[PDB]
Amino acid sequence: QLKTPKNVILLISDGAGLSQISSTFYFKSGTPNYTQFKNIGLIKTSSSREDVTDSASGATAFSCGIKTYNAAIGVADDSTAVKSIVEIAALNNIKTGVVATSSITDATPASFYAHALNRGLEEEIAMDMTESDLDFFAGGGLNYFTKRKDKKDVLAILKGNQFTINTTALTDFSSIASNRKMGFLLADEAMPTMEKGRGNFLSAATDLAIQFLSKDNSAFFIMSEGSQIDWGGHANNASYLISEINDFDDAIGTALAFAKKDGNTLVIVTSDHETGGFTLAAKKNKREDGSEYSDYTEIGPTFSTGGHSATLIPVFAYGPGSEEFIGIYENNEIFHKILKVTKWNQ
Amino acid sequence: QLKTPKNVILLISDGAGLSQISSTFYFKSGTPNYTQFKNIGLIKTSSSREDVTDSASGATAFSCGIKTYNAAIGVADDSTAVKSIVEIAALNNIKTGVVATSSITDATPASFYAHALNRGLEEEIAMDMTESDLDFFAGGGLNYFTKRKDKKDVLAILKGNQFTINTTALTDFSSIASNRKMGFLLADEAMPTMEKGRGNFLSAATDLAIQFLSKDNSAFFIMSEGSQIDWGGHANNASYLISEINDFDDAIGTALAFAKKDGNTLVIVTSDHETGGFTLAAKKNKREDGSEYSDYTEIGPTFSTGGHSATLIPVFAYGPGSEEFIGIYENNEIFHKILKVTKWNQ
Ligand SMILES: [Mg+2]
Ligand SMILES: [Mg+2]
Ligand SMILES: [Mg+2]
Ligand SMILES: [Mg+2]
Ligand SMILES: [Zn+2]
Ligand SMILES: [Zn+2]
Ligand SMILES: [Zn+2]
Ligand SMILES: [Zn+2]
Repeated sequence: QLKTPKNVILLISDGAGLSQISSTFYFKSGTPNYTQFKNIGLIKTSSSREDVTDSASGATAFSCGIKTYNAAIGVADDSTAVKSIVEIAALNNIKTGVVATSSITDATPASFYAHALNRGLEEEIAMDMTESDLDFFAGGGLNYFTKRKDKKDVLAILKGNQFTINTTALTDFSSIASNRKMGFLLADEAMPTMEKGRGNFLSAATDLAIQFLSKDNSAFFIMSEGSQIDWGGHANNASYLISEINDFDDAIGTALAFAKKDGNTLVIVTSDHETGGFTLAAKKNKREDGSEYSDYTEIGPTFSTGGHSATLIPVFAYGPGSEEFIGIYENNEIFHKILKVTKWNQ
Repeated sequence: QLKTPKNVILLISDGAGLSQISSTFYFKSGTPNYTQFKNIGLIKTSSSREDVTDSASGATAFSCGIKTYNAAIGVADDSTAVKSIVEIAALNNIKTGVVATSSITDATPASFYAHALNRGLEEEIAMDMTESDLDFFAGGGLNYFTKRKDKKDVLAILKGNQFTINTTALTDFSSIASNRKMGFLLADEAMPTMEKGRGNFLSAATDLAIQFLSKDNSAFFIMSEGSQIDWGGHANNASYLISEINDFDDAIGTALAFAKKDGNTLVIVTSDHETGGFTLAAKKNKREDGSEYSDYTEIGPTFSTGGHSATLIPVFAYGPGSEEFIGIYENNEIFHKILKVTKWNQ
């Protein structure tokens, strides 16, 4: 008989396997917020058609609770729309939010508010935002709203659906407190990398979402994504990968700090899949004649692929109901477990 | 307040990171015994001097509860001998056993019964067995006992210490039930690979250990090692690694079946470190005008290093006190957690 969380925060590190997570224990100043977690599980990430998942089916597993085909956005294997956790939350009087460091129309955020046959339909996904139940969002992707191939001004449609939109910068809570809904579109495409000075966007936007969505003692659901960990993996770029997941761990600390103060909030941290075969290998030293040998004293990150991989992925959970997330299970059970512990009407 | 296990079985898969574990979910017929576990933790594996651990310091962390230098066997970072869980168990009237698919003198088993300044001293390690409290062992390494630089016959010495020794084959339990202590040395060096027909030695020997040590209602501690998973990794040989870890998972099943019936047995499964950067990457195909592309429908295992890596490592625990093993901690705490739940004293 587990406790029942009022609020849920789901943080997704795109492309972070256990090796990526491990880098925070070696390449971050201070202890990782990961260490606050006790309840840990493992998910199997394959899609309905492919051993190696993409981000679209991976996120749809979490958001909708079904295995589906790579590239699907909130649709089942037969392409029909399926009810998402955000749509359920709305029907249970729960305020909802989505934060991302990619475009807001990218596969991960999109799976939580849109229904599209293919993740590539990003202008369609943007239009879907205007019909969604979301109360808050923050990310990049201004292009998909204001510079579209179909020349439509979707920004105007957003605002005509009760969204207050800021395209300049994240503000503080008091700035937005009296708005019905709030949207931040802070880049034309993806947000800047950490190495290009994105700073504490992910944490700040998550903290802002929490304050905005908990107005009037309301319960809330938030999904925040460390989107660019995946891109570091694809590029086989260690410093990129490392700086992005270090930022994600900061966001974890933000969520957990709120949850510990609040006492009624479940925080779930997981990834959609691993990418790059990132490995914390021994540093390579080079001698005069003999060239290369391994030095176990230090780490030199290596990669083995430019794409995703099918390893099981760690799930971390803190707060009321967090015990439900231990053991080993299919990725789509994340959805069913959130539904189970919150006791929301399906 | 968790429960107190009477018996402990510690199964060590040498060199198995979560990616290696994940292979059983794709390359083994039927569901992996890993799925029986609910309580899961993670360990950091660095040694006292090295970010990337070797098998000797990694295992000594488990057996003796301290961080020590790579190559150390049952000694602290300052080289002083430290009491092992086997020695502590003996003091508490617990029966003990060690099983491995490597030579029984290899770093992992050695760390549970010997104290040596360097893991390479395997003839010294074999002699250390004679002054040990071990009641049961099974593995390769006959050469270290009978073809030595000092030309001593160590089997004779063991027999004087109440050991019955078998160098022919694993036998039925009825063949050893009345022996005071039992040792099986079934190969000159390492046991054959699974690919070369080792068969169910690891599961069979663990079952034999259990039945033998639990004679007369004595409590027991057993360490059984899937030794050759690591060697598959070093060689970057996917079929080798996979077949060895599938065998290990069978041994997990053997242990769990016993523990579930017994009800007073804690089973802990973990690894000393990862090796080879093993990755369940997408299958690679070639065109013939810019060859390589990915097919996400299938897995093509890959590696990025010939050595170990420093990723955190999953810990699985089942039985009384299993909840003590969740969260994230240093590898050497495995020792302290075992002592905590068993209440085995010093
Ligand atoms: Mg993503
Ligand atoms: Mg770089
Ligand atoms: Mg070993
Ligand atoms: Mg092979
Ligand atoms: Zn992804
Ligand atoms: Zn990707
Ligand atoms: Zn090892
Ligand atoms: Zn090794």
